[PDB]
Amino acid sequence: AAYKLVLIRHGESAWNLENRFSGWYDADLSPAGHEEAKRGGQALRDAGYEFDICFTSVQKRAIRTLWTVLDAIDQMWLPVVRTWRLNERHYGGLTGLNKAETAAKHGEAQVKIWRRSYDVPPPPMEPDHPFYSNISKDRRYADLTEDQLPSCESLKDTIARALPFWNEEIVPQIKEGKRVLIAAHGNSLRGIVKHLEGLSEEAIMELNLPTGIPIVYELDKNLKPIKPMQFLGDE
Amino acid sequence: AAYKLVLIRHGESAWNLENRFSGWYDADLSPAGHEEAKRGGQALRDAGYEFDICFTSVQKRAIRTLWTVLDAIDQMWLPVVRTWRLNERHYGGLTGLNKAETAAKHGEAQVKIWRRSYDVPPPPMEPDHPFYSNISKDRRYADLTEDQLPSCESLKDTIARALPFWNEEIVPQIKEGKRVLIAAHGNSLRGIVKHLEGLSEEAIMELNLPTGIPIVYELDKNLKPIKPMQFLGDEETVRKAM
Ligand SMILES: [Cl-]
Repeated sequence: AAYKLVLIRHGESAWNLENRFSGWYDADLSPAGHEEAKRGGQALRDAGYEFDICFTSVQKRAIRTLWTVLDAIDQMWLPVVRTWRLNERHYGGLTGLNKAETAAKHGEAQVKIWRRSYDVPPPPMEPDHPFYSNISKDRRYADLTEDQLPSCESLKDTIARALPFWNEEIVPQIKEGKRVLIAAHGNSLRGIVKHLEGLSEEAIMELNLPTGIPIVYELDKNLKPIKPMQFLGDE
Repeated sequence: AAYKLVLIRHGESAWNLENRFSGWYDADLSPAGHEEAKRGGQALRDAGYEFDICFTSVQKRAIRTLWTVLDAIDQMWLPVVRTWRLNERHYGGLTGLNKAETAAKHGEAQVKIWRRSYDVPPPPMEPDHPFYSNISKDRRYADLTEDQLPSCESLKDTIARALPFWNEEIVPQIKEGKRVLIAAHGNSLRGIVKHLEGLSEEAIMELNLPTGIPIVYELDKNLKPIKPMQFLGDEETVRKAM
């Protein structure tokens, strides 16, 4: 095909193990997630993948997964661009909560909406929340305007802020023939998947992308996939 | 105190104990150089340093030093800019050789001239050299013009291609009040120290920049240092640097 694009969701995080909604909280990789990232990088190495530029979020689970992949493929010299627009969805006031206890307190129907719905946001992260200053006052977001800084996001919201970056910064690299690697998060990667494949809201709601596994797209000149996404790794 | 600038030479590389000229060969950190970078990162975390943008070379020994520092200070999210203009000197045909070997091949006379001189380059790395294709045809230098791509560099040549990047790319960030960290190499950092401190050619060649130790400058509004460089670390590290 004209273009090759590779996506990778971060390896397993420390809050993935604690069973807590992370969102914008900056959880690090677990030791297993570090091994998953090292596996995905080895798979790309074995397949002889070359990139020209990498994009990632401002969240260390994604950045570290990128790093681990670039060390595995011996391409640590590549230019890397970070943007909050590739962040995980902002889980709002759910951030830090245990997911089982949240289902216990709110019931299955409400937590299913928050987790799996396309356009219902979680409750806002207000100033009394224990991660308010940790996240909303983090200086990595100093340059967002008041309207850009979310207190919560639905999946639709997350896509609405990820796609302008895809269109303004990523697509021009792809049309140059530069080979792009994007290391990010399930929900921001889903914006790109949905957009590349023209998926409906119901179909994007059903797709889950595994942590730490390279996803390869072969795109034609209109940046439309010429075949289904392929995962890289052993059997 | 208009501005705070932090420079760090890469932690000790795998070739240092072999006294071998790595140059543009992409050697990694040694175990000890990774510990140096970790200690520098912990020294910066404990002094509470915050940065807004980082610059580094295209060589892994410097990039890994930066990643280790940023992990330690929990600032992995900062923007990082890599450039070949902050690379180590290109040692030309001397790349890959140790000092004994450079003398056997080139003779003591030329070897001492290349070692002592600010502006006599080493011999070029020609198509028969073991590292020719490895460096010259590495994709990371593919954007350089035929004239930009060095085959060998004196220290003057290295300073000549690093200072434009300092003047064009880094100075403007410092004047916008961005707190800069530069993780690079002894010889490219020499360009910056020479320039900041107005040092002579002889003084910049004698100046040791230790591996892996954060070097803090406080600059006035003209980017001139208000005091000597500060080596940042614990007593043992500072005592070895001093
Ligand atoms: Cl980076």
